[PDB]
Amino acid sequence: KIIVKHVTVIGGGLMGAGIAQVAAATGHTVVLVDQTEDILAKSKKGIEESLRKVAKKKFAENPKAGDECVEKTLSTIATSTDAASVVHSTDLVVEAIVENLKVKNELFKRLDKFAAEHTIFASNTSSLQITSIANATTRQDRFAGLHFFNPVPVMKLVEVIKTPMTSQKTFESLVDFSKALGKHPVSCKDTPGFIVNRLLVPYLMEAIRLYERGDASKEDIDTAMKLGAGYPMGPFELLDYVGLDTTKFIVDGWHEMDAENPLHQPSPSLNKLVAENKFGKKTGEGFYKYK
Amino acid sequence: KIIVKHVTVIGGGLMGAGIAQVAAATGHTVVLVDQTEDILAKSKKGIEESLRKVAKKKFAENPKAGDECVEKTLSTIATSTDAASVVHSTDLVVEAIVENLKVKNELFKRLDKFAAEHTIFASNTSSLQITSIANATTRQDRFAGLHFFNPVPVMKLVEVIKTPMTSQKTFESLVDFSKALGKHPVSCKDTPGFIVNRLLVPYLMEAIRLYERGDASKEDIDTAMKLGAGYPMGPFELLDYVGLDTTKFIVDGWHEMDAENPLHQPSPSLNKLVAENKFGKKTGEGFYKYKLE
Ligand SMILES: NC(=O)C1=CN([C@@H]2O[C@H](COP(=O)(O)OP(=O)(O)OC[C@H]3O[C@@H](n4cnc5c(N)ncnc54)[C@H](O)[C@@H]3O)[C@@H](O)[C@H]2O)C=CC1
Ligand SMILES: NC(=O)C1=CN([C@@H]2O[C@H](COP(=O)(O)OP(=O)(O)OC[C@H]3O[C@@H](n4cnc5c(N)ncnc54)[C@H](O)[C@@H]3O)[C@@H](O)[C@H]2O)C=CC1
Repeated sequence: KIIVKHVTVIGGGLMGAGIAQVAAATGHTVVLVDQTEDILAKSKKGIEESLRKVAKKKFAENPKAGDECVEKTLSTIATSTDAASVVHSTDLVVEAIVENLKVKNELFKRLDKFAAEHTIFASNTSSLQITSIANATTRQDRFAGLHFFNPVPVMKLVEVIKTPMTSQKTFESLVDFSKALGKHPVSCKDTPGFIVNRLLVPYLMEAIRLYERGDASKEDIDTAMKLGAGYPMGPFELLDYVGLDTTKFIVDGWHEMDAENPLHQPSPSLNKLVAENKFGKKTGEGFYKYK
Repeated sequence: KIIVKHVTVIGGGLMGAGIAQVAAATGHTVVLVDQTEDILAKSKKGIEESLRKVAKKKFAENPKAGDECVEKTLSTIATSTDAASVVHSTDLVVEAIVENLKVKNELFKRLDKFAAEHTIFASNTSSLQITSIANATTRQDRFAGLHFFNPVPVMKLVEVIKTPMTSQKTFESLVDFSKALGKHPVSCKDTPGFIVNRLLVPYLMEAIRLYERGDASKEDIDTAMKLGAGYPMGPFELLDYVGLDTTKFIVDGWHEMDAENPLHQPSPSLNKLVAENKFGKKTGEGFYKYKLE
């Protein structure tokens, strides 16, 4: 097997930046790739701010060390706008770009030609068949899914998705990498939603339908699941937290893929909110109003 | 508005005993009912041990204070083998007996004749229609669902279920009663599973199906839902904790009422474990094996 040490993270967004941060914090050499220097500048600025917010609490008694820890970590992250020039000798590519299949395949189709031989390709996609991306390359045995959770530097869970073509050597290498990141890896096949979303999303939809049906108020439903099932957030609070458009996107995906299943049936309420651009906390309004 | 002060709890099992315990601990006069004096003696004993357990943890700094507390609560809990003998002067009847429609209807049909005019009737049932049970009486305006969660003394939620016939006054009085118990009441129509089970159970079934399908292990699924969704228990640990039989029962009912619905298709693994009489922590084994206490 291979020991991941040099990591190429493509996409410096919410997830990408988090992945690059944890990898660098855990002693991996990292190259963050995005489209423009400005995007990268902002992504790396965000990483630094996050690292400092932590350090100020952990190195309160010794601020010098705190600053070093931060510097050392940032210096271990490099940036580039050209993935091709970076993967020649990288051990792992973790892609977290726009959730679009075409764009993704083109990206990997191209990288497969420049990446080293031992290089492993992994996607952090939520609503896309890992296999539907692996096939865009001739490296399916070194291709898998590595699904993280927001906020990456906080959430310890990582889903290691193995396709029917993924090597066992590749799998274990990702399992070892996950642990080196200080994460707790779980295994799942390349099935829609993998584990978490597959069981969480349809339940969130069910909560909306119960409400749309007029069986109870959103407030009581949230209170019920928090006090009755011990959940951290009620379904509607959580829905606004993960983004209503983000959810709709995943459900429609499963609806088209299987318009017969009652769990993926569209929701008038959900659609309306998204329509009128009310996506949740990231807009100040979803099922509830914030800020 | 008549404020519930005297409560008759019918059924001294897991749920009724807890309801009785909480009502008694919050200043309500209580009468616990069950088939025999032994069952009752044992139920009340389980309530004492539960009280003494919390006492030795709340009154560590003064064991005597704890003793007084426990004794006071325990004393406000009378016991009777026939509820008909005390409902003529009770404000609320909370039933928590075997989950069987006919047995429940028979019970309430008879009590309807002894209960004071103002007395409210409430069932803690998880799978039966409150309306079905209410129509066993001629007191539907004073009939409703009052659904608790195990362990009752700990779970703060209570679902107040209103049938199309339940009166606003009956509803409000149960809402006030819930708060008086120190619980947080939520409202729901008389629909299958009300709020919690309707959203929880189908999810547990999906968990089993994902596993049976072989997409992931039970262990990984539990880890994933705990770390990924922040749940206190993975679905399989929760299934064993609430009872596999208890779960299968609720689902067969929904499947029965709508056999074409995919959400209620039975689970081979679930039926098998239940068939092997492996009901979870109850029997020392469910999806996981537990250390026989
Ligand atoms: N939003 C979430 O909480 C989670 C999302 N995901 C998945 O992670 C991926 C990342 O989504 P987010 O970080 O939230 O989105 P984001 O939009 O915040 O970040 C994506 C980044 O990708 C860049 N990008 C787009 N196309 C590119 C290309 N061809 N080459 C290089 N960079 C490109 C964008 O400039 C942007 O900075 C998606 O595949 C999504 O399904 C996975 C788990 C959780
Ligand atoms: N077990 C659970 O977690 C939950 C159960 N429930 C519901 O609450 C009810 C209570 O169930 P559990 O406490 O679990 O069962 P249980 O079997 O532990 O207790 C039921 C008690 O009812 C008594 N009983 C049966 N027929 C009777 C009659 N005619 N008169 C008086 N007592 C009679 C039994 O002797 C027994 O002590 C059921 O309807 C159930 O669906 C509701 C919420 C949660």
